[PDB]
Amino acid sequence: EVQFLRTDDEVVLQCSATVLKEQLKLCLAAEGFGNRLCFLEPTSNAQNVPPDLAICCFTLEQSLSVRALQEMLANGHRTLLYGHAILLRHAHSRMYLSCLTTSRSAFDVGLQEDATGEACWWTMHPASKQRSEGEKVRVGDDLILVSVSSERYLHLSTLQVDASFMQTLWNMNPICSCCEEGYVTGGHVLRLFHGDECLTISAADSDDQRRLVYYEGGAVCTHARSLWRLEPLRISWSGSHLRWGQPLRIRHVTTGRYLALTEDQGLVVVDACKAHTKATSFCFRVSKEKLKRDVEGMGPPEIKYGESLCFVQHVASGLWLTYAAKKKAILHQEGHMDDALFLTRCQQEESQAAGMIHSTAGLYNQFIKGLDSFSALPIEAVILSLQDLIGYFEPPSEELQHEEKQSKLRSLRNRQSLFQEEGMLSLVLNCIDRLNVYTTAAHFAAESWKEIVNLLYELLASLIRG
Repeated sequence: EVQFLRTDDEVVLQCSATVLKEQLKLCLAAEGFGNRLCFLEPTSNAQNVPPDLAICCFTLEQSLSVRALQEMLANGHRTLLYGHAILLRHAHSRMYLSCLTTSRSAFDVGLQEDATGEACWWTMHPASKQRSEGEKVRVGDDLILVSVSSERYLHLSTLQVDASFMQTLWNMNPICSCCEEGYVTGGHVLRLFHGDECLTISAADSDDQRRLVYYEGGAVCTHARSLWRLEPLRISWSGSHLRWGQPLRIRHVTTGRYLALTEDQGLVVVDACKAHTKATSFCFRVSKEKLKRDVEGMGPPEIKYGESLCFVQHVASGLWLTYAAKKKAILHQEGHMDDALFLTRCQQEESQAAGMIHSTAGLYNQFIKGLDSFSALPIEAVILSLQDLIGYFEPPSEELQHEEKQSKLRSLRNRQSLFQEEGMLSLVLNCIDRLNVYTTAAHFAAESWKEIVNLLYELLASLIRG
């Protein structure tokens, strides 16, 4: 059986390289908020360390002919045909893949806010005499991608990506496609509920050190700390319908860590580097009674948001996710009778906010550590991140209509809360305090220190403004 790519499918763009004499598959990645520049994410070492592949997801928003493109610029899911121009939306940041007027050392390739220009479109061509112009792009076909804007091939420099004149063969791998409505698929951000209670880790700056998992009720069910993203041990078709007993990792979104059984502490959350399969592989079980070769495609729908009750089991151990009797989660031999959980899907707005908090927090801890050493600096990214977060929290125009503004106001106040609860006020203050140890702009040595500090404060007010 063979599958074609249709518009509205989700895909990773994958290339290969022999590194240390060993072949390594890497996927096209980017951040969006904080950084627009594309980079490469290795997926070869997935069994030992999970790739951050939310950053690697691209939605095939459009596929047009040269004639259809030229016409649309002046002014039902389609199948991808060779010689077509495509529009790729970064699933994470909602930004489009495009080749940029800048160059760093051939152009640079990254993301742009709108799909307005010709920069964000790419025509796909056969990498072989095996395929013709106008023929359906098959899943697994080695292909070439030229930029409509620069007439240049997307390629891996040698590791990073650029719009060079030297070609590289790419693989478009399906993440997902049209799915059965209401069913859980991989890549989804969700909450795991127990009856008001949901599965969660502690709040920012806790003695917990954010390593332990709990069952908690109340406000948590509306906070980012209770969000988890489900990840299968697949690279291709990881966004297929989840199946009972199918092994998957459970990633905490804001923290980035992975739910794991550990030899020393039992059930904890664990850093990506330490998330080997045996430790971090879980599944959903219909029951606790004692006990399938994977398909290609969306597969059978088995788990339904809200209606399905699932017992969580650590695969390697067969232990049951359960509570101790806010109560602490543990993995246990027998578990409890009421261990069954149900899954509730997180909505886009609340979800990307949690994704932003994750990357922002990582970027700023990067900023913190370097200054600790002197007791590089990601300045371009930091001031970009800052300026982006400020636009994010920018109050709606006073000139906008009142009825819609009140709703837009609730959105802002919600975003702020999500950020505040994850200790972002503290984070920003932690940076402000670090920089103000230095007593001057020229005392620094450094050029944009005045702006980097200046912007941190501007965000602070934006995080507080009612």
